Amino acid sequence: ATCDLASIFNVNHALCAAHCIARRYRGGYCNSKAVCVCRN
Repeated sequence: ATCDLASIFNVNHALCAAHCIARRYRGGYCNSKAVCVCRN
């Protein structure tokens, strides 16, 4: 749910989630491939 380390851009979950969360969604989580999976 938090992320997956990613690298020097682990924050790639909070920024993307902003759009989703705003629409009353959960937001987004980094999958195994260290990529934000924002639920929108």
